[PDB]
Amino acid sequence: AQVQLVESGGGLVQAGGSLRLSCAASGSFFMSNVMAWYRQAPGKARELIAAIRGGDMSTVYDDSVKGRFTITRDDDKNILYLQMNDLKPEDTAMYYCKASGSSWGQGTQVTVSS
Amino acid sequence: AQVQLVESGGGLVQAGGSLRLSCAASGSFFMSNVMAWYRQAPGKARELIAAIRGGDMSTVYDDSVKGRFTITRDDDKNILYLQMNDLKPEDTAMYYCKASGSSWGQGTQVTVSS
Repeated sequence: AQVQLVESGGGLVQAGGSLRLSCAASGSFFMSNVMAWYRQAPGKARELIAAIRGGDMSTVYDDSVKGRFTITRDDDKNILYLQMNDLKPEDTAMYYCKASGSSWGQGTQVTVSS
Repeated sequence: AQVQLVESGGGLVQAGGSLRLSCAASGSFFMSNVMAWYRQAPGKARELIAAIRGGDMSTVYDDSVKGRFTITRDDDKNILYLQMNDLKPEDTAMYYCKASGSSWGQGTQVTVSS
């Protein structure tokens, strides 16, 4: 859908650890009302966990990740980031990026061991 | 998940028309960082379209619905609403409500005819 998102990052980390996800866009997307990261656990619905609101640049985080995850965006490189800190086994899921009008990032796996 | 959401509303409407969706919670949820409505078209991923950010009460809308849809919340009744105006065939989808820490609303169908 117009702007394409190439997702990278993820892997396997111990609880308490950190991982960063990246989402490189094919063009500018700072004009999107919503620039977000979504989480989908195995038998669960996909759900938004972090977003930048296109315009005032304010952020929103779901209670489950607030204070541990941080969403940022670099308009020089046209990259949206998700810095995950203090990871927990419950954060194990496929992660997707999406912006208003853009296509979805391909899902990445994040696995958090005991 | 702690607070339960009972979804109601939807139906069939002509393009240009209006419908309201409601989501009655089992308890207070104004403390949720995210109070939102999500859209899932038949062969597509679920996606957030409108949210109230728990705290400052500011809103965010995906570009696809901004200026046509409005999200509101009544803390006396503990109901989250989505007022949909100027409906288009492309808005045809299953709609779900969700708040941080709450369970998902059961999906409702909204069908917009020619």
